[PDB]
Amino acid sequence: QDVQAFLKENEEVIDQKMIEKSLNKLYEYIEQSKNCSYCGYHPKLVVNGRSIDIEYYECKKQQSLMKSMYIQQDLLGATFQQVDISDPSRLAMFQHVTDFLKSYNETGKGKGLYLYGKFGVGKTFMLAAIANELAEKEYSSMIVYVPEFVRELKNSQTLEEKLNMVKTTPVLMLDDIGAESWVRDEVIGTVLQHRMSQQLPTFFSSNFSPDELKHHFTYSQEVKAARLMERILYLAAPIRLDGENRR
Amino acid sequence: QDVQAFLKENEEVIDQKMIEKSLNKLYEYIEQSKNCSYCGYHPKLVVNGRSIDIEYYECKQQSLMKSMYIQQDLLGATFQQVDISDPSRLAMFQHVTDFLKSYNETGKGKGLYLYGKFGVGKTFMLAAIANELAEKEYSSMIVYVPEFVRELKNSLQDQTLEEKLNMVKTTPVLMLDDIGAESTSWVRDEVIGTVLQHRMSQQLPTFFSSNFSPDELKHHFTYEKEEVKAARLMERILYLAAPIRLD
Repeated sequence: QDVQAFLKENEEVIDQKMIEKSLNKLYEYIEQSKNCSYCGYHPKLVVNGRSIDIEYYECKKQQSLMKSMYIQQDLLGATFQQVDISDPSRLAMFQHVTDFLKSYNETGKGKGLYLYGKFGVGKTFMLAAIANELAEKEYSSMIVYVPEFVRELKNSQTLEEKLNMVKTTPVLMLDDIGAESWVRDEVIGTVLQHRMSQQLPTFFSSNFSPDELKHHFTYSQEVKAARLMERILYLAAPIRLDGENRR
Repeated sequence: QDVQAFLKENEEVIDQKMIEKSLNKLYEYIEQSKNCSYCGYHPKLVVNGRSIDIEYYECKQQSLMKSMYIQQDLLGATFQQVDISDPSRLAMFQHVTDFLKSYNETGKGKGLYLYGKFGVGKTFMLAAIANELAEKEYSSMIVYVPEFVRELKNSLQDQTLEEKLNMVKTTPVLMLDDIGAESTSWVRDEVIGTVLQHRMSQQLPTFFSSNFSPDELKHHFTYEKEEVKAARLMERILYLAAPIRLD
């Protein structure tokens, strides 16, 4: 059953033979089992090339499908109600969460979201609006601070067991990207290339308008400079967030 | 000169070791002003346990201003009280006005670095940003650094001062003090690791001014797998402040 869902998701990529090749994976995927326990990840299918693989994504009863490390969870006061349909921001921000809340779990083809604009508006009050009421639709989601992970993999013995769980689970919400030769392309720039044959969404939040984010990764003299920013313009839907000073 | 006399007087009892250990102190002692321009204090040597220290012997905003771990007799300096024939005091003049401007609620900008000798007064210069961010309804707090280790190791019976720093971390223009030969090593991955995250969980500007330099403040706290733990949490101090140059 899981295979069916994933297939429709990646049916453009997967072939009949791919199904029979990744049979073991898709069959192991099903088995009903909703997940693990504790005492931390869940298996998801992710087609690599011509083969379908199985990657693990990391796992008063709502915020439990909504855990977080490196940031906080007191901030999770950022929900659907008091935050109103206000600007080109929220004239289209809750919709591209709720039109999607009717097509949740892994079946049909998919995207994420992107968050930008200018000062005072929001990038951390709208990634907490595709979250807690998603602890109502059998599939959990994520809230993690991307920039809070960019100061410990320079200074960090098995660290090749950590990055195969925080990228191939049902949801990705890669936070703020726009400040300060970049490992960003191994740390944050290779959080996309398995979300192709495994079909996995990429929501983002940021600092610059849709003609500006392809120029924050290294300077010299490009043929290679915007690899990610094409893959970070497809698996999502970006909108104009600009309202009152709610920061 | 008195020290010389006493040293040789009791050199059979004192020895040399302690002398070589406290070399830095005794050398700094003789190198500085033995007198004072009030003739307000003078330096004198004191034996504290196994180490010899240097003690000094004497020769719109007031109910708004309530700075913790420090007095109100310390916050009473402006910038029009500050002289410019030295090559240090004007740097501050040019610095903060450009930061009266790039921040219109949420800015995530730069900082300032007053580090080196002992005479300038790096809390009277800071008791000026603290001085006139209070004509407004806001702030620029001043709290000492060793006091986060003076009343914060006896009382770890849960909470106590894990819950009075909770609101001293919701003021924007918060300034950090004497990190270096003033603060032992339990604190950095429980306080000054968790000091610069929750403000940067939405991104802001923070400050650091003590006495021990940048390419040295990363090293004064391994009291390698010790220098590197002094190269992650501090990769948010040199990542969030720009140096001032005591020429």
